[PDB]
Amino acid sequence: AVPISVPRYKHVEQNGEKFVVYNVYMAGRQLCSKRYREFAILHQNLKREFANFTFPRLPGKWPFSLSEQQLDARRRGLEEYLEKVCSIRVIGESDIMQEFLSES
Repeated sequence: AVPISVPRYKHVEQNGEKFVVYNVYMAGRQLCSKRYREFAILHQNLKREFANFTFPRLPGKWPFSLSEQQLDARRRGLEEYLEKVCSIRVIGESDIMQEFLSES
């Protein structure tokens, strides 16, 4: 397993919208800060590019607004997802993942 982690989530404000971002680290160094919907897009993109793999489930949506505890659970689930997919070299090194794990 590669040393990928998502040790923090944060409530942010930007362009007038309030939302949550998840801060992704590799070997203790921060790579990106991204909202859940960007992870959902990453998942779709990876599945289409790596069409012959069967990907693990991304943490899912809920029928209600998330509590703090659920934000923390979502964070943990996103970390578990990244631990799995990033530990596969062709996926971990893909242009898709390298773009995701960076700041514009």
